[PDB]
Amino acid sequence: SLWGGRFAGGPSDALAALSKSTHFDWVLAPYDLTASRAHTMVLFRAGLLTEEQRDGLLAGLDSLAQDVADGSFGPLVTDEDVHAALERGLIDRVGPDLGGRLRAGRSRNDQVAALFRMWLRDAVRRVATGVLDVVGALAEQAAAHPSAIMPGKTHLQSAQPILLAHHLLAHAHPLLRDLDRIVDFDKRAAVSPYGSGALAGSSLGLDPDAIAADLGFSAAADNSVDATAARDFAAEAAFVFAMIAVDLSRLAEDIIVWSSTEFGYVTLHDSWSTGIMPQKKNPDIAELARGKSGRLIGNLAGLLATLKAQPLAYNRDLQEDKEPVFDSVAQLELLLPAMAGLVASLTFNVQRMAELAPAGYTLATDLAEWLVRQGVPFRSAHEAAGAAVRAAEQRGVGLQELTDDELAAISPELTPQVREVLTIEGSVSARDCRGGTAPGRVAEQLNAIGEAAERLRRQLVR
Amino acid sequence: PSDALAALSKSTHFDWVLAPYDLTASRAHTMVLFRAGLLTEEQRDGLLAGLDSLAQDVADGSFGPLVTDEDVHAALERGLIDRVGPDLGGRLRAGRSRNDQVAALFRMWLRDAVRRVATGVLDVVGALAEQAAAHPSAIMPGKTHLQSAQPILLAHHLLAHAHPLLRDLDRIVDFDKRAAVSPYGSGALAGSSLGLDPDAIAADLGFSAAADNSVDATAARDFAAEAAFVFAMIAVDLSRLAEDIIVWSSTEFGYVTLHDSWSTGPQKKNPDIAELARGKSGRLIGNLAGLLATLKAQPLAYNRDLQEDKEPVFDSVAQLELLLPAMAGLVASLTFNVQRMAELAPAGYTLATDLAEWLVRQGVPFRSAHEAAGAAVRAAEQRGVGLQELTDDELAAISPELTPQVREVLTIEGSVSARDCRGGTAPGRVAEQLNAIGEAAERLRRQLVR
Amino acid sequence: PSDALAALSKSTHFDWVLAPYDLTASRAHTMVLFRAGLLTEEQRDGLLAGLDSLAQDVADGSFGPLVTDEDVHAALERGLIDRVGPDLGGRLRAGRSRNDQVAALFRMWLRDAVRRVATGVLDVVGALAEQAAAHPSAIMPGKTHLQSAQPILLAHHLLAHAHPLLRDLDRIVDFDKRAAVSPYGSGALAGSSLGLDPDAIAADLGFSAAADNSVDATAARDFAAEAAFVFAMIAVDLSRLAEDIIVWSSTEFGYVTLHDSWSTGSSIMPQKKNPDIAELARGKSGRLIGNLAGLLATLKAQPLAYNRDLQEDKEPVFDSVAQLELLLPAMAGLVASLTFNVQRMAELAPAGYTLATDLAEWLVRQGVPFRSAHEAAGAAVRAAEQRGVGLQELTDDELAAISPELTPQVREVLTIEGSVSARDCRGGTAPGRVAEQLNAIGEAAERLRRQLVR
Amino acid sequence: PSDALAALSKSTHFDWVLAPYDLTASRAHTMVLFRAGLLTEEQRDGLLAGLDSLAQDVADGSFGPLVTDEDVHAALERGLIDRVGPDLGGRLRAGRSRNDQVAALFRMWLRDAVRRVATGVLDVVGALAEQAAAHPSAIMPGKTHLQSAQPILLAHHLLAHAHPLLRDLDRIVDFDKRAAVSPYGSGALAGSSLGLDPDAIAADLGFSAAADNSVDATAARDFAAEAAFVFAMIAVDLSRLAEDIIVWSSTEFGYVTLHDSWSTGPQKKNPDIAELARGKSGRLIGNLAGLLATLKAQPLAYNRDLQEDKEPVFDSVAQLELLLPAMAGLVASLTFNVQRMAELAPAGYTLATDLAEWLVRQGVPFRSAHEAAGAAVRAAEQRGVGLQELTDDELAAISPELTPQVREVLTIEGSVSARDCRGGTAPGRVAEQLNAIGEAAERLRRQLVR
Repeated sequence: SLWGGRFAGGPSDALAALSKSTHFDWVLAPYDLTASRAHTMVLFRAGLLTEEQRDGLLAGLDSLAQDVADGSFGPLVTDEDVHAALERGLIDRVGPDLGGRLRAGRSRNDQVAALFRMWLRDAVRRVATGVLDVVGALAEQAAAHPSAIMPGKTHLQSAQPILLAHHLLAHAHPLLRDLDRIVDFDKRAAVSPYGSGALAGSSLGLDPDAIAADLGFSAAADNSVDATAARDFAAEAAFVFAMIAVDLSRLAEDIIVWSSTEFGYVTLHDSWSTGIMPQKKNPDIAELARGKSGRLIGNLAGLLATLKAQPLAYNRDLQEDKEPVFDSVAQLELLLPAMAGLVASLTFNVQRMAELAPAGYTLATDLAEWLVRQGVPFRSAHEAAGAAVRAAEQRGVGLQELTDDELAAISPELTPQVREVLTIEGSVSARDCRGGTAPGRVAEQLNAIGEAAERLRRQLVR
Repeated sequence: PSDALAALSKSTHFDWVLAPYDLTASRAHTMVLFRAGLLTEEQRDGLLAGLDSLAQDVADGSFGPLVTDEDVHAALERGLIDRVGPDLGGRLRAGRSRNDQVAALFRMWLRDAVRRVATGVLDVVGALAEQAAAHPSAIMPGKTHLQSAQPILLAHHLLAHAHPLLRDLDRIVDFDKRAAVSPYGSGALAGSSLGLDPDAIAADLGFSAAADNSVDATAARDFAAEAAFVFAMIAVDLSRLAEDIIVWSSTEFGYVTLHDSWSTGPQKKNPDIAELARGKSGRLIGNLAGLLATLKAQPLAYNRDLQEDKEPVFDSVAQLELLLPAMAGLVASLTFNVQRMAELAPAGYTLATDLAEWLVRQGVPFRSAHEAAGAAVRAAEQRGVGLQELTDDELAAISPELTPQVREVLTIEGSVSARDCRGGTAPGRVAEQLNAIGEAAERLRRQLVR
Repeated sequence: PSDALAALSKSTHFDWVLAPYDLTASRAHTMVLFRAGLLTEEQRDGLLAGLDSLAQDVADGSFGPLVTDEDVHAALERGLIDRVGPDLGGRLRAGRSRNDQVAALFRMWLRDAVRRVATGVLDVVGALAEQAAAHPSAIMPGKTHLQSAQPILLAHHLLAHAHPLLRDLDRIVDFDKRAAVSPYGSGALAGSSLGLDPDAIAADLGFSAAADNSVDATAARDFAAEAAFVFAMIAVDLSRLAEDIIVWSSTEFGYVTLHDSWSTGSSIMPQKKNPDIAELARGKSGRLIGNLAGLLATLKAQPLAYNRDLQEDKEPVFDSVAQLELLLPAMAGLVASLTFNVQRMAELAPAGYTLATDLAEWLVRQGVPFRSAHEAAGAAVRAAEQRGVGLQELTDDELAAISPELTPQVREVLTIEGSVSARDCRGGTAPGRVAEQLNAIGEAAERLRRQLVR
Repeated sequence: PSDALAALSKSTHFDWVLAPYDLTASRAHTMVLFRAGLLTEEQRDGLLAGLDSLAQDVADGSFGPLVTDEDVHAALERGLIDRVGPDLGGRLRAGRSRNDQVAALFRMWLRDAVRRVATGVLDVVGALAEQAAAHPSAIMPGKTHLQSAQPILLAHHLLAHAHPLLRDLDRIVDFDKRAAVSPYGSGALAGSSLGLDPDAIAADLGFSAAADNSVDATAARDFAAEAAFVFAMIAVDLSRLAEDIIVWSSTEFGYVTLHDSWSTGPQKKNPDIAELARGKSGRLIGNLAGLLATLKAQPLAYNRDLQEDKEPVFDSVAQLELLLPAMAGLVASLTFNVQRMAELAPAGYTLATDLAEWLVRQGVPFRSAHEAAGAAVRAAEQRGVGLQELTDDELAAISPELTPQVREVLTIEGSVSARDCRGGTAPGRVAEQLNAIGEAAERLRRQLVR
């Protein structure tokens, strides 16, 4: 027998080898046992098992579950999958006779779909926990360094000075939206296929709504062919995982560049890096995060390509649904606490960041801006700024060092009050609308992040 | 600027589609400047006048991008100057930024675009629901592995293609909540130093909220990746429908006859539209894989790579805007050969399963239920009849529990009726299912409108 | 090292496959040191015997990674030091660098891997050729758009799946040429400062040449992306063959019967067969396209030189190979054991008056203008439908009534056998051509395995 | 044909680039018909002159597609008939077939396109070589993990981006041999029954050989996939160079200064070309992934899904045609800040490695060589000096093996000079490597021609 399908003789060596999934699907075991208990209650509530038969199966399953859990029951070298292994194990405990009675009204197709969903619902919550740990590490670094100012980058060129905290937090928001995506995903994942049978619906008079409720689902499927055939929930999980990986790679890239000798923004901790003197530390975790995001994009693209153009209903190609998702989850289970530890382990050189923030006359922008809100038109504000730069460049000073003689000599509009934005402190203070980098704003942002995170966590718990 | 740099950075051949939104953004900004007290009641009106002149000329086709123009914004500023002069039109340049503009404009576009895609998806759902409703009684082989398992209602099968599409609309609805956050007021990356109100501006421009972090608002493109994901998902779902139609339409199956206006071509008809749907779904997977690859490992904040956000998303939308009405029309146009499907539904003794499951229901242990069923096939093979054509004694000779009452499931009508739990193929369940699709579709439509 | 860092960087669960290659690189590095005069004859022989001992225990699986080993290389260093002491073992570390070693081992591994894949491909091609040779004269409908077009030889359809596979073998040959460049001697980035000879080392290790640039040699992975690509291409070609088989094996088509040992049947009907292998092929082609796309995404935008990201080059390529090593013999056995229902196929070949085309082509060949020829073919079809008859059963009086040009000579193409025989240019389905084609495939295959051997 | 079908099948907005090849095929076919004795000399020459005139009108823009033209082939049938009339026009339809012709045009177009890309690739390699030849002495930090490792010649780093591009050129050469097989004469699927010579036609059209199987020739698109891969591989190689340039030009590295004509812009210059290169490599990866997804699981022979082969490859080519001259120019325009690079090259006591390695060369066991270098660093860090400034006494204190001769590797120049095996950064090896790049590039160029 192979996947409950039958042979006059037996499968060829090469087919037996191709069919095997026990080296990755064993993590489905506990869910499979759960489903079996529920199917026992189904056959009972359908008057298909006596009280002792039901008790006989339930004790069989408990024993089996204990043995699976302690690692003393495993697959033989001949089981194609966890389902065949578990059937064999139950029959060992309860006899061909009683074990066989459980097989009645069972189909592999709705079973496999349901178990994958149950496992996914736990997996996205483990991933959610890792995401929250990274948001947490970012938010605690932001709270620990609420006044450091660094050059804000666009195209890796210095633009406006920003709070380091504001930059850190900018990495948390995509992570919060990924949690929001996990919440939205869970509602679609929470639909049970049990009762769908092979494709056409169960002919035992079972109740798909009750079984759903038994297993943690929020509802039962509306269409048995769809329930057994479709894998868009796996595709959606794969997308959310790739998205998380991509968001981590963006942070990973910052840390990598921040860590270079030339930037010197951060010093890596010895426990969270590898590796000329002790001054040479490699951001290996950040580099792995970068590389693994590629892999998770690949899992997603492969999964979609596997789903494409498949006719209804169940096909054996759908055996390929699990490994890419399992891989994505496993990588993120490794990556998320490594990245959270990395972020938390970081030491920032704020003197280095403060000396770079105003380089190449970036505050000229703040000058021009200041002038615009006096009432100077854009062209004149920007001519005056260019001039003040030229002046400071020829005099070899910073824009702030310019005397009032010179300020007035560039434009009568340039009151000495402009100096309040000609320092990095002052520049950053001016940016005080919602989302801006001013201290008052970033403090409220960090707070809103704590709330959204607790709100998202509570939405997942249900 | 070198010719090569200029050639590489021209975007007008795809971004012109953003022109209506830029004008709307320009109107809002005129208001921002006025409320900031940087425009007189008079200046404001001149600018608002000029933007309507530019708008009408844009919707006319009379104002167009010049080969000289780098992008849509350049063209429109030039076009504004040529309606209010360098003095006034230049006053608008005050307190504005490319980085937040571009993110905002794309989100506004996408929010219109997912609604057009939503409309097309609803068309395909209605087409499938209509064909299901028009075929209350047609029964077909239910396939796994392209092999006949249980008989199903054609309606049940068609509806199985409507449900993924409804989940896609549900995805669009969830996507729209994240898309509806405005970056306007973020400036280049650090936040505006005017005293504007991003909240007011968000409401003006049609968003539900303003962004919480100016760096994030200008650097992130995950809304674009999520859009690309939904489009790729819709296309993958259409490709499964496309594959069914292609196979059904083959000479050997003959389940459907294609309409001459919806095929090409003796009585040889090609399912061209379904073929294109299959092929295009790969292209949409590609757009998505490419876009995530583009976003990967970019440092903050804005980088010019993020300009590569627009084209794969534009392409996916444009493809679906063609594919959805064509698929909807292909589905509505099919003629199902109901007699052909009905004669195939019980072939290869598929009803042996229904016999085995009837026995299980009677109390018979699973292993002997199957032996009986296999034995029943054997008896019928020898005789060359079908299962229901077995005499009572023959039946009893296979098992005592095999009473004459088993015949209620040995026709395809009987088989299909026995599957009457939620989601099953029984006419009564399928009628409720069909009805619930309509209600689900109206609920999702109403959510997008709001 | 934190627990999270160590879990993240552990590769021994996949990289163990490089162990025998690492051992080979150690024997070669031993020689390098001896040739530079950094080892005595006795030390050299103690290291070589230490490595032989370790090769034995690796080969019998008695030596294995510890939970504590970062990767295969660390494990092998530990194992050697266990067998020759810290004293001697330490001497081998001299002049050693991880960056060039890792690139070299992966390339050595790939060169063996593509050769196992090529063998797998040659078996599928052999299974297709054997089936073609076994049915030299069976005719089937030719499909475009899953619609019956011109009749073709079954053999011509089967061989059509052999050609992309021969192109994939040709690509393995091209790939091998670029893969056979040794990075050994490039050090961490900048080149070795020992006086070692990279070209000597290359040859010890079975390479054809040594890298021209130390930074490129350590940092580049376009050789792994090319392998991944060739693997995806093979899987895509298999998937097209798989799709044919899936459709052919349906009830409605009934072109093939699946062999009992190569497909699952129904619980009740062991002989009502699902084409599981073909479906898994189709499904696995997605996975291999994803391996490729991911790997290229991994390589994208990496600054030079080496970065830890490049460690991610291995697993997608290992996965692709592993999948094909399972799939290729599955597919070969599946194709070799198919039963073709040649009678069903020949009854369907002239379905829907497909032979009307051959009639139109015949007229155009006599000088009849295109549009006239088709008007004539459509008339022959209507006459034939109206009279419940096949085109060839229209009498001379009826043919001549459609057109004076339609002489009884036209009947040479109103038979499927005659339709097939008229398509006799190179690449056509005529039996003479197909027989030559079948000969050339065998010679092309022999040519390609000779090329791999070198 | 319905509106939705018409809009979906319409290919003229991207297939127009195939017109010159379609006309070439039409000339070839006029000759086939002539050799089959279905054209008189005068009919042949009327068509050839018709085709020449149409070709000229196509080249100058005076003949274009109408909204009504399904595809390029239909637009050209229209235009031919306008020029030579319906009657001579219609003789050309005889014996021709869409499926073998579309595969042929695409191949012909690809083989020209890979040559244009190759020319772009040679330009970047040329720009890299020229910058390397212009810097025979500049030394920089060699990076791993973006951390300073061994000093390397700047030329050695620059040439490291040339080698992947030569391998891509080599991939193009290999690709071209497979692309160079003609499918013309395969008919729709089964072979032509016209008694034509496919080898003669192949020569006419510019191919090296004719297909061996009509079904494969008309169905298979692995040549498109292979081209897509080479293009994505070039884009990926460009993105690594782009990434280097983006990092080098940040204020913090200061390794290069950008040229005003090759960047956008206080005195802040953005490396836009480099950023666009990086973002477009994602797009090209996506084109490849999508195309392979389109090809996956397609039954033989021709299916309309295969029309989707073209746009991903056209896009890939178009993008590389803009990017390559822009990257070549960008590289040629850089100013390298050699003093900044030289000052960073020894930083963090990276020469400790060279010290240790020198000790190993002497005979010192690896672990001792290392503890010695660790000691030397400690000594110099306390004193605030470079390794080179440690006196003969303090060197002998650390180790008797550590004689004054060691100072030959404690300058960056000395460090770099010791790396003198093939492929190493020693000035004499790099000069040989540069010369070999010229030879390889010319050898490859020649393989591509004719």
